[PDB]
Amino acid sequence: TIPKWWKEAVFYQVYPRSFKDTNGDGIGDINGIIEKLDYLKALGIDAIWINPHYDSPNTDNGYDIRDYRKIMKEYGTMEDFDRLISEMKKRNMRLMIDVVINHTSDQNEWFVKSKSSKDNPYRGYYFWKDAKEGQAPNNYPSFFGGSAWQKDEKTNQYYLHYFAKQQPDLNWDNPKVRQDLYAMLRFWLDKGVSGLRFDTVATYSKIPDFPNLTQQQLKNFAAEYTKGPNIHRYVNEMNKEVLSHYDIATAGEIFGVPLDQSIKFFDRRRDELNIAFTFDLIRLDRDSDQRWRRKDWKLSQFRQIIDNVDRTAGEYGWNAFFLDNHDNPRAVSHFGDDRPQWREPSAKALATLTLTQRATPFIYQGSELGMTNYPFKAIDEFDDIEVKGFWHDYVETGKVKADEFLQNVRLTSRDNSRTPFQWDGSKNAGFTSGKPWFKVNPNYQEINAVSQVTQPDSVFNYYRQLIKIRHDIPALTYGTYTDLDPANDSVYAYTRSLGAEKYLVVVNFKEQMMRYKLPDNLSIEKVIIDSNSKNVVKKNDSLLELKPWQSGVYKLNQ
Repeated sequence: TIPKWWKEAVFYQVYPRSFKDTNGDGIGDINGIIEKLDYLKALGIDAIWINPHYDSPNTDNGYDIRDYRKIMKEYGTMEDFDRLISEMKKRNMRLMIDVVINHTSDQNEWFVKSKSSKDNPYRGYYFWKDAKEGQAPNNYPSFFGGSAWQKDEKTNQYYLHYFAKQQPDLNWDNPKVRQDLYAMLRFWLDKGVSGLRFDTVATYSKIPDFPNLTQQQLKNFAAEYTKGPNIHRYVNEMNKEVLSHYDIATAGEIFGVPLDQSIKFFDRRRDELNIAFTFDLIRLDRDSDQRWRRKDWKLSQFRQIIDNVDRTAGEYGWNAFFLDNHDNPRAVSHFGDDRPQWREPSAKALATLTLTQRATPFIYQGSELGMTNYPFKAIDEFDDIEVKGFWHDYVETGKVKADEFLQNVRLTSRDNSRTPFQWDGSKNAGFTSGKPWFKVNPNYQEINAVSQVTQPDSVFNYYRQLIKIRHDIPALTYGTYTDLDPANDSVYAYTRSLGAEKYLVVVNFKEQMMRYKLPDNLSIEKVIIDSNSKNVVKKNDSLLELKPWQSGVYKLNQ
């Protein structure tokens, strides 16, 4: 085990668009982030990861980049960006930015030139192909709807886009492309950014000759897209030519990658990436074919995935741990219980799990307040292009009924985590003086930052306490992870141990009071923290009485 600031750091993810608006146009901006750095510092955050801040038409809210060297108009200036880095440095905070290089906006200069003629120098920066019998080159489907091939009538060829048609994929097989991307990365790294989070990092390498996908592959095509024969050669090349020249932390969003193949991206000996962002846990209850649909799950399934993810990282890799982010529903709604009676306690329980895993924890803006999913009714209330893609492919084709579709996307939509951060009880929760780009959840009157910061028993302050505890206990970062019983669907319990120091974490996922006898003659030395109190725990206790959703951390004897 080697110590790294990024293994011990508590990260906080900021979705600029919905964090804090400072000029009344309804859109979060960089000055808003700077304005809240003291709030985050009080919380105890060590580093901030911000979603795409580059010039973009926003077909995919920042993930379709028109100019990699320019700040998105709505977010501010290069000046604001440099100030953010500086104000953060002052507070001993490190900044991580989002690197979106699997594709670019179709308004990106390289693509504008690329589509102009078959002989343009930049034609090879993307993937162009002739029709096949007047049809698309092959049967590749797009994550965002319809075919992954878009016809261009000027040149009579189709271009590839795994995501939106406004997001053409870059030709990593072209050396000039890699070199230009490396140059772009150095531009941002030389400004002092401390980390890079790579968006869909495992799809850079395409399949030679683009052969059709089998009928079966069509039901799980992301898995086929991550089989590029040169993905690791490329990630490692990027490490040698760029990454290795700076003291930074790199996270890889390995979308589509099976857990067994994940280690090749993060084994420290391979010189590729540092922190793994896996989907196994966060989308454990998601259908792999109809990717918008959810199904029931049990704690035993949840904890069994955590154990597999932990063992796969093992000795040479490293994991990030999070239960929500901008591409998923809210943690308290998804993994806890967001009803009025259980929201705060279940929220605190997820907080406990999050800050005590053998991994870098990532907290998503607003989840430290227990923000919940938004009550979307009609299909036109969603903003997400992904949602619209699913709606077209599944509802407008008559494959699935609108009501059943909506029942599911209300539970799985990325938009659930994109409603404006709830700062206070004023109009629009204090997010903006204008009109929010996306509607604010009505529950902000009950759930807001100003209210919780001064309340010692608040969700915000529970996170603050847990972040302090993790900072104070090496075992909680580096301690080995052991699940006391992977088949238990009621009480989640595990130990974290480093040398002679051993700690226990427990969460009663049940709505009923539970008595839990510890195994292996384990006994309690002292309570580190617990959501309860009045639930007296004494030295040498080996039986815990847990109230519904109760949770806690204890130091064990020996």
